[PDB]
Amino acid sequence: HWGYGKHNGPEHWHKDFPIAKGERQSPVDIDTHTAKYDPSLKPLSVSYDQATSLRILNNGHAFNVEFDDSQDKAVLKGGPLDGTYRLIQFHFHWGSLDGQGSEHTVDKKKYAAELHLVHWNTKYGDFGKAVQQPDGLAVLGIFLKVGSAKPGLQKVVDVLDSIKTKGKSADFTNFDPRGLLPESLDYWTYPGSLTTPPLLECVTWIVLKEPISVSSEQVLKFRKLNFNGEGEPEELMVDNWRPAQPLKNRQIKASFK
Ligand SMILES: NS(=O)(=O)c1ccc(CCCCO)cc1
Ligand SMILES: OC[C@H]1O[C@@H](O)[C@H](O)[C@@H](O)[C@@H]1O
Ligand SMILES: OC[C@H]1O[C@@H](O)[C@H](O)[C@@H](O)[C@@H]1O
Ligand SMILES: OC[C@H]1O[C@H](O)[C@H](O)[C@@H](O)[C@@H]1O
Ligand SMILES: [Zn+2]
Repeated sequence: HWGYGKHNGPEHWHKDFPIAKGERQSPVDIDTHTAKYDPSLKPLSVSYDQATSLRILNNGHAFNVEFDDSQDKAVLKGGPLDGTYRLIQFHFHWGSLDGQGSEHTVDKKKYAAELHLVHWNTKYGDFGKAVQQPDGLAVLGIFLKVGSAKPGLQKVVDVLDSIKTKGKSADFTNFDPRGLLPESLDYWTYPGSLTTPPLLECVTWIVLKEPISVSSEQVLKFRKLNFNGEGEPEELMVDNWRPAQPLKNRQIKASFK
């Protein structure tokens, strides 16, 4: 199956997922000079006060922190969005070294990692129906650079030893995702896709301009995870990012003048 290596990575995905060559694929390079301020964007509302985290899982590609999405606890509204989008999970993409790891790029700059907070449009009732709609999902993307430690990330870092291999999970209750945000909510937005198979073109992307800073020690612990399962040859979980894809007939809009 699909992955990130030479023999199953992004250059091979199109053979089983032909939408990989589609008209609204993600990620993209964000040309900051071309992006245009959009006065029609409404204020963005990140409402995570009542979030209920449940579990953290190594799925063989990344790790996901999963949330209770049975009711409108943690939601994203406003900005480019029509209606309410419910948080279901977050995960990261990262590199083998600090000079790469992000999926989106900014004037071709690659960051050390990228956080994706994944939300589904409640008008469609469940995540599975939402991924059959052009406006089914909203992903909030946040860049990570290496500098000072991020206190709100440390609980994640310290549980990774217990989910080293594919298929392992651990309880992860009472985690507050607000500790992963930067100060500013200035953002760029465009219509795109999932960045992993099945590559479905259902996503409104909201990419924050301000990175968060994490320490070298924090990202080094991400790089100790394994793509493989227990009892199998060790393959370090690094470079789990898709490169930028063609922009085609799209425009990136900015929330800020
Ligand atoms: N890297 S991403 O934020 O675009 C992302 C989010 C969510 C999925 C899961 C799709 C499951 C389809 O049934 C896959 C990728
Ligand atoms: O425990 C993590 C978070 O859980 C949420 O349900 C609470 O409302 C927050 O105050 C708390 O920080
Ligand atoms: O026709 C003019 C319009 O062109 C579009 O491509 C831009 O998104 C708008 O901001 C502009 O007003
Ligand atoms: O909040 C996420 C997790 O952080 C720490 O690991 C706590 O020890 C644990 O109880 C909690 O579930
Ligand atoms: Zn992602």
